[PDB]
Amino acid sequence: RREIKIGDLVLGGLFPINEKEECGRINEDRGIQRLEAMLFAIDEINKDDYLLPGVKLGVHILDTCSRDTYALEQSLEFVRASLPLLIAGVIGGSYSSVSIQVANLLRLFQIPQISYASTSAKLSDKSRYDYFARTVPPDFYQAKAMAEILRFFNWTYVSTVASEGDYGETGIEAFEQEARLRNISIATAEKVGRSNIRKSYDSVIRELLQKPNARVVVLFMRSDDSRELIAAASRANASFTWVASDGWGAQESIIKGSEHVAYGAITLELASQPVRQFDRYFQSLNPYNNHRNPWFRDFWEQKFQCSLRVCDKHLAIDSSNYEQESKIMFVVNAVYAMAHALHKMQRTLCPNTTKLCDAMKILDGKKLYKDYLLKINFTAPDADSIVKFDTFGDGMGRYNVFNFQNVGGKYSYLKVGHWAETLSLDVNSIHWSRNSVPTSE
Ligand SMILES: *[C@@H]1O[C@H](CO)[C@@H](O[C@@H]2O[C@H](CO)[C@@H](O)[C@H](O)[C@H]2NC(C)=O)[C@H](O)[C@H]1NC(C)=O
Ligand SMILES: *[C@@H]1O[C@H](CO)[C@@H](O[C@@H]2O[C@H](CO)[C@@H](O)[C@H](O)[C@H]2NC(C)=O)[C@H](O)[C@H]1NC(C)=O
Ligand SMILES: COc1cccc(C(=O)N[C@H]2C[C@@](N)(C(=O)O)[C@@H]3[C@@H](C(=O)O)[C@@H]32)c1
Ligand SMILES: *[C@@H]1O[C@H](CO)[C@@H](O)[C@H](O)[C@H]1NC(C)=O
Ligand SMILES: [Ca+2]
Repeated sequence: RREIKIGDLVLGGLFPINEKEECGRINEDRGIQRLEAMLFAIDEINKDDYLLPGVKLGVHILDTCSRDTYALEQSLEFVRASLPLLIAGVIGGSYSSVSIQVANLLRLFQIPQISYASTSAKLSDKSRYDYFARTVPPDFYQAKAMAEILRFFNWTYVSTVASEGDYGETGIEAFEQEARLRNISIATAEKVGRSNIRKSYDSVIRELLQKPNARVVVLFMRSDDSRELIAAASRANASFTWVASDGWGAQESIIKGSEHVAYGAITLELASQPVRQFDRYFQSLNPYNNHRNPWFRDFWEQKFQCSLRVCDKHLAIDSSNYEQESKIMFVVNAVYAMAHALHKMQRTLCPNTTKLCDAMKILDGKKLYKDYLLKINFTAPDADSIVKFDTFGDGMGRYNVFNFQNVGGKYSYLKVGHWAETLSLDVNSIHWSRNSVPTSE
């Protein structure tokens, strides 16, 4: 159990820095990189003369270990005081089950919360999650997006595999409704997960195979389940055309060591433009300059398969081993959205000072969330670039459609489409099959 404690007002941070003894493997892109996007954002605001000057932001950043129980154990730190550092708002978590588990504790103490990745439609329930907001859309849209992809290609008989829990179940139920409207019948609907209600990944692949007419299999699954289902498929000589949600997205980790069985996959992911300034930041970090991050050496030891095999002192994060994670944009926006609301509240309460006046000493969370956090700023570095929340505190339903191919020896994810309110595709760009040399024996 490590942490990042640094400010006049402090922000809580929650990231899945670790994965599966249920913490033991670093999450390089969705963990380490995301954490550092919050650290970059806090340094940037703390230098911004126009946004929140005279009020320096500090942090309390904690690991969720990709589990809601761990996340809740961790979140007690942000509320121990109200039972030493006084947390204004919480940035995180990533995963919907975590974000839900945290929101349950944080609403009791009136702490605003902003997720940069939790897409579960369950979180749009403002009666229940009255202190939660997110820079991402609900999966009501992603399900409609995927349904529309099937409709376009006339995928009339498909199967579904979904993760149990707060992301997959809600996810696939919307898909099921969206499919029903577009005259799409589900061949087999299976569910995967830790509980004893669920079949094995090998049993699920068998249920998909025992339905030969369904070549397309829709996935509303987490990354761990996605990696496991793909492995079970490889272990069965099963070749399906996967259409997967952001849980899989454009991630190499899911497909690593099982490239052949996933070839021709169509994965979604939220529409984002890389924050170029952050590219310079991350790349500048190394295990000798970055002391503020307690997990950074474990990350560095992992990414480079060496010890601190011994690492080379001259090693660096660069274009040869790095590409900005798809949702980094959303991490920065979540930090900035929090910072803008605090600025609005201060300009009201303390108009004759930049500083945190007597009127803003005891923070009113209910006022901070409802009267302020529902703001409008142009995303910090054309028209759909403004950070805002709907009445339910959700972000905009905008997605990029990807295709898993072999460009010429190197496996990668190519953008083949987008979803705004309607769908668009570059059909000629998509590769549905592996370019495998014929066999003559
Ligand atoms: C998807 O299906 C539609 C039909 O629902 C295809 O469009 C044509 O629709 C007219 C309707 O009067 C038919 O007469 C044509 O025969 C259809 N074309 C074909 C080739 O089936 C549409 O082309 C299909 N699109 C894809 C990409 O599969
Ligand atoms: C396929 O889905 C459509 C959804 O609208 C079903 O409804 C038809 O919609 C068109 C709209 O242009 C109408 O002209 C038809 O009269 C509708 N059909 C009926 C029976 O209401 C459509 O029925 C579905 N396909 C089939 C063959 O049932
Ligand atoms: C590894 O353990 C878990 C546990 C729970 C979820 C997942 C998971 O992969 N969840 C996916 C879907 C997600 N949009 C969501 O959870 O709401 C965020 C997406 C992302 O962060 O980019 C994860 C993994
Ligand atoms: C700011 O200062 C002026 C004195 O010139 C005072 O009248 C005004 O009430 C002050 N505003 C607040 C909210 O303290
Ligand atoms: Ca500042």
